[PDB]
Order: sequence, then C-alpha cells, then structure tokens
Amino acid sequence: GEFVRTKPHVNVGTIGHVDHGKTTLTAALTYVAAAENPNVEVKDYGDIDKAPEERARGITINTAHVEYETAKRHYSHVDCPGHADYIKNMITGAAQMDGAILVVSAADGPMPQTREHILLARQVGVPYIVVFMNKVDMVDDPELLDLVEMEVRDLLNQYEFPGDEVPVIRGSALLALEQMHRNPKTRRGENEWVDKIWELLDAIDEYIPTPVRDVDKPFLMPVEDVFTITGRGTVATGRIERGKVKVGDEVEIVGLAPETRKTVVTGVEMHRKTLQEGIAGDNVGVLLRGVSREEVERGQVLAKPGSITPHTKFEASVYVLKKEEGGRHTGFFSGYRPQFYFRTTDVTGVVQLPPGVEMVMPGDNVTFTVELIKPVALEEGLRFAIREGGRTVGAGVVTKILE
Ligand SMILES: Nc1nc2c(ncn2[C@@H]2O[C@H](COP(=O)(O)OP(=O)(O)NP(=O)(O)O)[C@@H](O)[C@H]2O)c(=O)[nH]1
Ligand SMILES: [Mg+2]
Ligand SMILES: [N+]
Repeated sequence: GEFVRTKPHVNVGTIGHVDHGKTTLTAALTYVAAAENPNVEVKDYGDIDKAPEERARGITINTAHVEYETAKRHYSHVDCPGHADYIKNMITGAAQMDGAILVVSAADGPMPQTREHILLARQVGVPYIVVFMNKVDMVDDPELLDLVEMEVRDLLNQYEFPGDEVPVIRGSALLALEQMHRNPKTRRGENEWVDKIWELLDAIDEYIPTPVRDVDKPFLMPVEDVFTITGRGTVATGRIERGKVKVGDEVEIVGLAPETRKTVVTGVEMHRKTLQEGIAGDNVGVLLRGVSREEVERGQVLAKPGSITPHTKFEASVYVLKKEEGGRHTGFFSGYRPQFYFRTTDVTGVVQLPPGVEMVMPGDNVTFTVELIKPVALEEGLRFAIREGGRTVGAGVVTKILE
C-alpha cells in the first residue's frame, strides 16, 4: 500500500559477534511490537535469514531490513551478520544506523567481533549504542552476568562510546519469540521475557535520539544494495543522507564507474509502501529508469545532478590497530594496498607514504596519502575503516581532498 507518516522515523539495527542472537532478537522485536500495534507485520527467524546461502551456511550473510513501530516512533532496523568473513556487509548495514543494538551473549561475553563491530560502527558514524545481553536463560550465576556487563561497558569505553552510561538490557530473544509464537497477542506486563523486549524498545525510544537531518540540502543517498524487481525494473536501496527525492526527479549515479550517469527516478518506496516523497533519514528503495542491476551497484551514491564530484586521491589521519585489537602483527610500507570503507563504499586504495616515512607500525597515529583505484563520493572529515586480508587494520578520517 502507501506509506503514511505519523511519527518520527529512526534507523536502528543489530550488531555483535557471530551467533550471539541478533536475528532472533530482530524477529522478537517485530512480534512484540506487533501485538501492541496492528501496523507491524511480524517477521519470523526464517523470514530474516531467508537466502538459500544463509540456510546453507547457518548464519546471516546479507543484511535484512525490518520495520516496527512503538507509540513514539517508526523504526527501520538493519540486522547485520556477525561472522568474521561478512564484515563488509556489516559495515554497509551500520552505515545506515542512527543507533545500534549491540547484542552480547551472556554465556560467552564479548568476543572478537563484539570489539570489531563496535570499532567499525564508529567509523561509519553510528552515534549511540544500546546493549542487549542475550541468552540470560542460559546463565543462572548472577556474578557472571555482572561481569559480562562490566566487560562490555569497558569495551565500549575503549572506542569512545559512553560505556558506563549505555542501557544494558538483560533478556532472552528466543524465549520472548517463543512466547509470541504461542500467544501473538501477548501484551506488555503479561510475560517476563516479552517485558524484557519492551525494556529494550523503551531504551531505543528514549536513549537513541532522532537525528538532526537536513532535507533542504542537495539529495544524497548512498546505495546499500541493488536488485531487479520483476516487471518493474532496477531498484537501488539505501538511507537518504540529506535532501529529498520524488518520482520524476533526475538523479546522478556517482562513483565506481569511469563516468557519472544520469537517470530518472520512477518509484520510491519504504518497506514496500509507496512514498510520495523520500526525505533525509528514510530507508527507501528507488526505482531507476533505463539502468540494469549491472549499471548501478552498492557503494555508488544517488545525488542531485552536479552536486557531488567523486574523488580518487586524498590525505588522511590514520590510527593503525595494535594486534591486541585484532589488527596487524606487523607494519606496512608505501604501496600497501588495503581496502577502504566509506559509508556503503568498499574500494581498494594505494597507500603512498611521504618521503622520509619508510614504515607505519601498529599503534601509530599517522598521516598519509591514499589513491583509490576507482572514484568515490568523498568529503573532508569523512571517517573510514581500513581492512586487508579479512581483518580490520586501521581507522581513519579524510583530512583533505587532493583529487
Ligand atoms: N538459549 C538461547 N539461545 C538463543 C537465544 N537467542 C538466540 N539463541 C540461539 O543462538 C543461535 C544463534 O541465533 P541467531 O539469532 O541466529 O544469532 P545471530 O547473532 O543472528 N547470528 P549471525 O552472527 O550469524 O547473524 C540460535 O541457535 C538461537 O536459537 C536466547 O535468548 N537463548
Ligand atoms: Mg543473524
Ligand atoms: N539475513
């Protein structure tokens, strides 16, 4: 049908180590919210981990976007993979979040991708974190629980989140989900596990603010995914960063190709509901005329024509991770060619150290020059992550555009 705005819109999502319960929690949130609001459609576990490859490998691979609502706000929720080999997909998900739910298993405590996701969430601009300590149904010992919370709070402090202040809600995504399957009309106050999901929803409502967005600036939407809808055409999805888009608007597809391409927007939807106008903050699908899914891709941005010129060369200030943060064991030299992650963009780049700087070591705060192999929408002050060989090695911020 159509999309009617009634309340503020906020983008959230789930991050955390593999198997800690992100997808089960995402499902539980839809069920719990649906009992109290008839406009929420429930999403079961298999509705989220829906792809054949996810069923095959037994993990989340692709991000999933689900919708739910509280009395206060409307949410789009991006559920990210925790597996170490799908960090690239997690980064693109986090690039869409106004706040993240960090899921940590009470039975395991923080693990390497608990650290890595916190670190990366920061580098794609996630401003607030709420913690859900999951699987408490498995942990009687209340000292182990206090310890996990302590460790998580301290870990957040390491990446400049306010660790001693974040809400930490203790619950079981699975038992709440079970209760909602047995009674889909279960209301707040009836069930112990469901009420913990309400505690989480309250914390999301109140701790994660609605961000200041600018709908007056030129339209800009980083592309998070692209697909073909049968009988309609190519859809590029993403969170609108600023400005507005209406059907009939000409937009430019910027980045990753040798040259920029223009086309006309022929549809805008949020959660498969028709939008008269997409605005900053909306999580939308934009139907694009006359382009195939091989002509638009993740990491490009849609923009008002002429408003963004992509770049290839820049200066940056970089912190190189110590190995005690899952970084490199050894340093690197000029000519090092890692992957650079800017918002939803992932691109190989060449490190060109200045004359006199022979080597960069883990733990170093350093400045250098990067030449990307493809043009990308870039901006001064833009944060990025650096990865190489399947591990995060650095965190940086663009100092100055050179080209
Ligand atoms: N005992 C218990 N098990 C739970 C709970 N929540 C999830 N699990 C179990 O933990 C396993 C992983 O759950 P899942 O939601 O897929 O985790 P994930 O964090 O989304 N995995 P991935 O990192 O691959 O996306 C499943 O076997 C699930 O049943 C819980 O509250 N209690
Ligand atoms: Mg999952
Ligand atoms: N998924």
